[PDB]
Amino acid sequence: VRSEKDSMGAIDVPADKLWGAQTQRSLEHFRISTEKMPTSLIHALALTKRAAAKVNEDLGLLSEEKASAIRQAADEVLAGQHDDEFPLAIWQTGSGTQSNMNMNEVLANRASELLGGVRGMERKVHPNDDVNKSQSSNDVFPTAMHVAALLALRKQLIPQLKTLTQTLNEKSRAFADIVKIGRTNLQDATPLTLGQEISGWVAMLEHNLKHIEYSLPHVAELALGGTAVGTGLNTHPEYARRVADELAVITCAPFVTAPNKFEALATCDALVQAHGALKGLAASLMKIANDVRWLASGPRCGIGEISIPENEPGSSIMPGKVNPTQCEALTMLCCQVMGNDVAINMGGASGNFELNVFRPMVIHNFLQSVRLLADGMESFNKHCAVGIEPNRERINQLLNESLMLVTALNTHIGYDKAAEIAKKAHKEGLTLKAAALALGYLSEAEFDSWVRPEQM
Amino acid sequence: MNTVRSEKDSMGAIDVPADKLWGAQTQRSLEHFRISTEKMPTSLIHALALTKRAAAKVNEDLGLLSEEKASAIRQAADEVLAGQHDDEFPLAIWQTGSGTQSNMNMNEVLANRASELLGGVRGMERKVHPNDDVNKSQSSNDVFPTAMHVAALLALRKQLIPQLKTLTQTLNEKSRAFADIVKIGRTNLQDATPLTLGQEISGWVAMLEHNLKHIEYSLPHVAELALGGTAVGTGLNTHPEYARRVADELAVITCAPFVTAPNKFEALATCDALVQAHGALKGLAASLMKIANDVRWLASGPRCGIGEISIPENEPMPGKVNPTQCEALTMLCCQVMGNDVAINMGGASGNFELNVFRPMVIHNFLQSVRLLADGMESFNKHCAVGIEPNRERINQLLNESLMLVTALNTHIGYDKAAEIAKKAHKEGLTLKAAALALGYLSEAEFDSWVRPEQM
Amino acid sequence: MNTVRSEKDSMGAIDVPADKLWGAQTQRSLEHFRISTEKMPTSLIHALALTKRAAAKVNEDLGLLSEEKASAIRQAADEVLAGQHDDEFPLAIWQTGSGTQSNMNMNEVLANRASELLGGVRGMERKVHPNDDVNKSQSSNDVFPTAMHVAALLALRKQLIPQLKTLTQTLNEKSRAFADIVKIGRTNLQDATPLTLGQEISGWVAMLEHNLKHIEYSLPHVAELALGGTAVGTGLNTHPEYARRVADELAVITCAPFVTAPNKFEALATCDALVQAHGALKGLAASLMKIANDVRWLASGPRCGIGEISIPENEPMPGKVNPTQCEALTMLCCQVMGNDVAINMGGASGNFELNVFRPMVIHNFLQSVRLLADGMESFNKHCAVGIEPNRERINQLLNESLMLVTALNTHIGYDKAAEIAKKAHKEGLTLKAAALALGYLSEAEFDSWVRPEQM
Amino acid sequence: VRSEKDSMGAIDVPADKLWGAQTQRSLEHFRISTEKMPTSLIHALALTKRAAAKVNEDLGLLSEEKASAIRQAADEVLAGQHDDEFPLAIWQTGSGTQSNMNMNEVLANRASELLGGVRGMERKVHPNDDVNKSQSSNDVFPTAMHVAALLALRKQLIPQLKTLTQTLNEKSRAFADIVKIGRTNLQDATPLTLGQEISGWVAMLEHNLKHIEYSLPHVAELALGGTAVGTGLNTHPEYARRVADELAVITCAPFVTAPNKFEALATCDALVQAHGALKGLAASLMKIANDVRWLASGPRCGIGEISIPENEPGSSIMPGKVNPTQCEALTMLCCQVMGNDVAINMGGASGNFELNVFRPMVIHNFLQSVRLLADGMESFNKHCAVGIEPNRERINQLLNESLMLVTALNTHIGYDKAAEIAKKAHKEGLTLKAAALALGYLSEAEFDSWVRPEQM
Repeated sequence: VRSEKDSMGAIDVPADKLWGAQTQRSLEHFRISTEKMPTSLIHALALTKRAAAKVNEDLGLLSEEKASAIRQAADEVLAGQHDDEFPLAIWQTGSGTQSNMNMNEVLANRASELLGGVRGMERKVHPNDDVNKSQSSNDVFPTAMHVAALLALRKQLIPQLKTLTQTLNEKSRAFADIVKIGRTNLQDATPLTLGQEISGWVAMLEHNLKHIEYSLPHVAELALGGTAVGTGLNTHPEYARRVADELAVITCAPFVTAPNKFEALATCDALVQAHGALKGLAASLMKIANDVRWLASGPRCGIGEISIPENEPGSSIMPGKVNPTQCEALTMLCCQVMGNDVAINMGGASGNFELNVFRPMVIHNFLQSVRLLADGMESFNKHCAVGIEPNRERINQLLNESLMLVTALNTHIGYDKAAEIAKKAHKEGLTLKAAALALGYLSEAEFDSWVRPEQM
Repeated sequence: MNTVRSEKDSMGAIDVPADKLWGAQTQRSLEHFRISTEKMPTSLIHALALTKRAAAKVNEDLGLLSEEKASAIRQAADEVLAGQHDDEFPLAIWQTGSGTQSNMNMNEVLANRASELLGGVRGMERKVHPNDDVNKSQSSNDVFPTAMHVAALLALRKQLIPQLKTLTQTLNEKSRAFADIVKIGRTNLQDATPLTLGQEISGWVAMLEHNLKHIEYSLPHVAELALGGTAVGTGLNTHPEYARRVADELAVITCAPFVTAPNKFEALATCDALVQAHGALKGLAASLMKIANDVRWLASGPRCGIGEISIPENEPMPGKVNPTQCEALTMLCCQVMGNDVAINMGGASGNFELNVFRPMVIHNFLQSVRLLADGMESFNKHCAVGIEPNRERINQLLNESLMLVTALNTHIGYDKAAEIAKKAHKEGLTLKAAALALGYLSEAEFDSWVRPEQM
Repeated sequence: MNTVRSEKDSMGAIDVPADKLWGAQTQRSLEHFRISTEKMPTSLIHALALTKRAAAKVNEDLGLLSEEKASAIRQAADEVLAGQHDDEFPLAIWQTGSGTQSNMNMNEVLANRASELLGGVRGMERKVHPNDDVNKSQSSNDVFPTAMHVAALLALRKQLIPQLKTLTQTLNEKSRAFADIVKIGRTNLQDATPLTLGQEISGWVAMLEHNLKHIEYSLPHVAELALGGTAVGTGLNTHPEYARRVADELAVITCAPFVTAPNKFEALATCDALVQAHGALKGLAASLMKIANDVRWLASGPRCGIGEISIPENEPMPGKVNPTQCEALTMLCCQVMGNDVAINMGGASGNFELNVFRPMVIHNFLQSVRLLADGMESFNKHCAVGIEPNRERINQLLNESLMLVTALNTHIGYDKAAEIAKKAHKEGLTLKAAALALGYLSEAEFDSWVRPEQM
Repeated sequence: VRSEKDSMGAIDVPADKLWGAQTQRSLEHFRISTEKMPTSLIHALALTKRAAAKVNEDLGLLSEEKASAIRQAADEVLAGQHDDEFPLAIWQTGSGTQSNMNMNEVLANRASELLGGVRGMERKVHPNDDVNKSQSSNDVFPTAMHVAALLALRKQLIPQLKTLTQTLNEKSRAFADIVKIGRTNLQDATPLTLGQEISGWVAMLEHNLKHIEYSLPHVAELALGGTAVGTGLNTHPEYARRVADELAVITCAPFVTAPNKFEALATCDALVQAHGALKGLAASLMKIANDVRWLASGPRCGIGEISIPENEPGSSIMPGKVNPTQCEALTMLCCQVMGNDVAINMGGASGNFELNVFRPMVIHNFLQSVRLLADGMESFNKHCAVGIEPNRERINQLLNESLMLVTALNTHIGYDKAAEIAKKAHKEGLTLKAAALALGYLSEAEFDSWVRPEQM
């Protein structure tokens, strides 16, 4: 072990670790559950420190040697070299201070080594004085939250959403000619094509993309520069804009400094709103997944209008039972996003005065929902959606088995007469044609020429 | 009526419509909280009247109120209970969080009415006083919470439970009636091993029986009353026997096991009893959601769905029977789920000596009880009692499935059985047709060996 | 009225009170769905009337309905809009999930009323027919969803937004007015570095401005109407120009930018536009919750709380001013949160061509709009406009804190400043008293160096 | 790598791993997020397999050599020797089949080695035929869910709840004599003792324990024996009761076989109900945590009636700022439990016919809530509750600064006169005594003898 210290005294930290006294102290005070900061957030925090170092250097507040060393240490984190250096639980200080310090200590200790120094109290780079220069945990954590959120939405969620939409759009086009029985209130209704039904799914996904895009501008606003309470006390006048620009450059995302730092520090409003669009997407996906598994139900005693790829092995003596597992995984994660929204809403509604201190929990839920939806759509697309195929025989069997087509006969025979054969078919368990012919109201030839499902 | 009456309070005089029994404070509240359309539920109004009726009786017993004043207030409360003054409580749910305004609403109405009952008049020259007489030995802080529990316990005991038991009985009868009807099972929405319709329905019965016990376990906490704790729970300004006597009186007149809360601080500072009780209700909502969904899917058709059962057609596409009772029931189950979140939020928000999210909490709670009780009652009489099996459809499905292959194992071995199954599946044949095509058995043998009743 | 009228439908004859305008189907529904007390909101009833009014005009334009029949139906709808028939829609929210029963309720009322308007009579010998005339070119499946969006968009545009903008303006005025008042900051509920009251309030303003934009972004999806998609979205049984013309007509008469939905399948199969729009509302509820809480805590007292501001006392312990407007507002914010869950559940539950959780979804949505609009209106006029700072209290707090020590750093160095702070904290002294005790500076110097205005 | 296979063919699995073909297949098909099965569930599943092996042996369905080998492999899992052998995500098959197979493969491969055999297709113990004998994924997963839930509630949650209650009960007793100002609607109200206020917290915790205990009997019912659809097809008549008894013996918990297996398989009702009591506890804890942090707010511009231990270091120049971090961690996890309840409710309401397939998600949320509440109460107790101390001076200052005590004077002077001095004190900013004396209504001696706060 090694001995690191702070204003409360010294504490032993494992020698093979880059964190310091404050991280070790929190590690012993917040032993709650198993949830830790996700990688995306660790990376966003590293990026925030990297940008702060550059700007501080530009303003002459930090020496080139230290500034470059810090950025290099930050790049190592981004490169996956220090994943084991962030052991803190989500259930910590509500402001995220301890994760801010965790990063400050890891970066300082490593930066020291990079400068021919050593980790520990003999270090050349200081966590608070150097790595956290011109910052406050108060404005740093919210900044990291927005960076991680916007990048996750732009880099993961949106591309996956686009891909699944394209796949489903191809399917609607491919099945544009297949007429099937409609179902309203779960009952047989008027026909529509399989392609039309799928176009509904496509339109839902397209609308969702638009909604998600509308939430991005607010998430792009950064708190950095607000300092402790939003006033900006102890910062160079250009710091907030400069750091926002630097972040935009290195991430290639349109980040801007929050026009009102009081709103930025005192609330998690951008995320409460952005998540609203995410629970909206969860509801749409749930409906799509449900339609797929119900339409694929069977093989003999369900609907069975479509078939989906069998991805897991099944019993030799049970050929036919294909459980819609991708659909099951998708509906389960959709329920999760709904629950996650409630946790975020409660935390978001609970800020007091100058600062909202429910942040770690809010970001934990938000990033998980993005993760679930992005990976969920990817998995559903590759292992299910791309392989949806119609069971043409079943579809036609059902179509010709229903009484819904009697409508076409009305245009060629009085309402009551057409309804009459429908009553007999229904009562006798006969098909529309069998009933029609047996009732002697028409012949096979004229019936078949009158009942054209493809003409709606 | 356009004519007004000038009533007044600590803040001054204000006009009240002459034909109304409320006073100055109710008028002020009415004018300051014009938010939405939700008002106190009738059940809560009655619970408040009962609370005032009990407080009066005890105040009389303790020599705190005159016999005449006490009997007049008691009589006025009975009129409220008889439904003679439903038009006298115009306050919105979105008022003061302690429910103080509704407490005063009852105080003013009962005071003005009791005055007339004593040969007096309503208004500032009334013989009975809202605060001094009707609210004697009480506080809005401890009155509203008490009214909340009185309404909640009575609604659960008199409405919800009986309806739950009735539905359970109906389903139990159906379970026994269809005990011999074998149908195809469905897991993951896929065809599965057989079970009888009676066994499937018995699961619904067991769900409801389990729910009943959970609801019963929540009742004792709701039976605890805050009355007597006054402003902050210390019971400052009350007779030492008051809290106990008023609880006894309420118990006597309601025939419900009401008891004074052992810790008045917990009683005034939280809505914990209701947060927990509602947890049992959202559990019932989840169970009902599943039962209702099973029913509508099982009855889907008439030709392109499952169609194993038929349900009563209540409203006027020959066989298109929309499962409307199931639709009303599933919709209200979602409502109960949302109501739970609103209740949890309000329950988690108490500060120091008092939880001030009470009108909202009771609004949601009583709504969930109404929805579940009436929903079960409607679903039972308009759907459950008339559920009938479509035996022909059930048998058609059973015989067309590949799931009965299992019965052949002991007769021809697993390998041949699996071969028959694979062939039927690949060629779109029934098990019998595939079996006969292969020549592994005769039709007579298939008929004798494949007995779905021995699943 | 005890006297009945015999009305009939496909299912037969049923008695309807003679003094009512509804018909057989509304009576059946009324008797089958006696669940709770929630009925269709007035705003939804009016939206339905508007929808029927537009459908009639277009049917006339397309030569589908006679000029006389069309004008009579149009006139009947206007009466509904004028509030002349609020007693004619008794159906509960807990009915058929497609809203079919409320569609028929409007059809029957408009048919019976239009008949009288044509010199005819109500009942089975009416001149205007519910289905053939009033529901011409329509389906319950596409009518209810349309009425939902008409009500939702109008409520958001005419009620919610204006009230939001007004509150924002009031707070902005307060922000500018108190721009020079320095107060102690509070992070984690602990004393923190100073900021002005004006800056703190500007955060509330920015929150409301941001909320307005989010709400605006949700409007175009709500503006899409399902009318014309008929039973399953294919538009079977309608004129090819119908969907477009009816949307135009509604747009003309409402002055709202209504458009026909580009994909009718998405329109009939989901409530996605409302699930998303409500997401913006629950966001506003979270912001309002924080603003309301800040106000009540800042005004807590009068002696043992924060007491930095004073709020208007609206109802009648000398300085005990309960923050009732804040209490009503925080309670309704919890309601909006719960409503969101109910909406999400119903929205996620569509099956195939139709979402049948509609009455429940619109019930919750319109309630959240009413609550937020009226809540902001009430909070603004009865609280926000009269917020005043307690300058003496604010200054007392500032001077008693240890947070101003920072201003001494540039004059005496960090080490001495920290020493003064530690001493004051350990001994329960003010910074000045500790500074003077140590002799690090004179009172004149402290007074000149510690300028809170330069924070 | 090694080559394992199933009915879909062969697939390579890392040689140094004990899982098989089906686990490897799922690993590639369900790459969703980062959530995996928690240790408590893995252990419960191992325990379920251990019990099944014993009973199967007792009924002669399995040979002693294989049965003992399986139990030994199971014990190794319980001992923490194979944590890295369960890589499957929560977002998998809704029935939990893939986790059931993961355990079957790990146990079979290891059991083979224990019998002088080898892992892989050459194994002496077979995953399906031996380890899963007399079972079905359908009834095995629900059983594992209940075992993990009941044990977590009994072994972790309840003891922590009891401990925190005892600590707070000691505090109420200790501060039974300290009179303070009450607060209703956040406004100054009539006095009560600090001990009384704390007794309220104690009573809340005691009521919650009762509620949690009421939910245990239903959770104790096990699905094992129901088989695929609840009928029990393919099992010895005594199997269900025997396995339930065995489980009771090895865990020392009162497990019983579910009286109705259809209810047990088709729903997650016991957990929906049990979680109801947990969200109830979250609401109570939230209120307690909030009271503590508000009462400790300050040090100069808040309430400051109590002080709590400072666990993290602070600025040298800012002595006094003690952020209530344990309270912040506790309120954050409470919001989480509320959100978790919604996800569970949606999954619980979504069963279809014979089986509810939202199980992995339900158990994931349930176990997390237990974890959060148990660890949260432990942390709050040790690092905050045990160290709550009153700031007697502040408490008295506030008490004597309020106008609420004017009530005592009423009993010694007319309502209006007492109210009169209250008006002056309030208007002039004077204390009750200063106003009373200046108004000449009484003397210091008689005032002090009349205004006795300790007499309520």
